[PDB]
Amino acid sequence: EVHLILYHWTHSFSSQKVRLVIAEKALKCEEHDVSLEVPVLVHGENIICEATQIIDYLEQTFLDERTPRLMPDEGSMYYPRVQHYRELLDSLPMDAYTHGCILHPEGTGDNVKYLKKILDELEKVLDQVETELQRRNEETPQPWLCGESFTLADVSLAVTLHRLKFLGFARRNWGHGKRPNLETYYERVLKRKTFNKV
Repeated sequence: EVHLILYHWTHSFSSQKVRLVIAEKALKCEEHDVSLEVPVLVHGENIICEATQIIDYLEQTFLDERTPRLMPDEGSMYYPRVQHYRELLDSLPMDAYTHGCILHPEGTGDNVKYLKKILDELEKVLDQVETELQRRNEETPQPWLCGESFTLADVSLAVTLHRLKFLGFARRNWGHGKRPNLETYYERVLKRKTFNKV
C-alpha cells in the first residue's frame, strides 16, 4: 500500500498497457488523465517516463509477496521466452498502421511501401503468436501465452489485440476460421476483470 501517481492519456496505447500492469499488480494509484503524449509515473521522488520503462520499474520495485508478479525470475526456465514475446509484440508500430510514417503527400510513393513492410511485419508476428498459442493448447488437460501465469507478454498481447480490433483489423485476422487460438485468447482476455476495467 504505497501512493503512486500516473499521468497518462486515457485513450493512448501506452496508457492502457501501464494501467493494466497497475491493476494486475493490485497497486494503489492516483490517475490523472492529462489529455487535451507519453505516460509519466511518480513514486515519491522517482519520475519514470515511457510505458516500457514504467512497467519495468513497477516490476523491480514492488517485491512484496502480497503483490503478484508479472514475470518469472531472471534466471528462471521460461524467462527468456516471455521476454521474447513481450519484445516481439512491443516492437509493432501501432500508431503507424493508419497513416504510415510520411504524412506529406509528396512521400506517398514511399509511405505505401513502408505500410506494406509493417503490415507484412504484423502478419508474421500474429502468425508466430498463433502457433505459440496452439503449442499451449496441445498441453492442456488453463494457460496464457507463455505458461500458466498471466505475464507481461500477455499484457502486451491483450492490449495489442484490443488496439487491432479498434483499428478494424480483427475481422480479417482472427475468428471465422482464421487463427482460432487468437480468437479464444481475445475472448478470454475480455472477460478478465482487470482488463474490463480498462
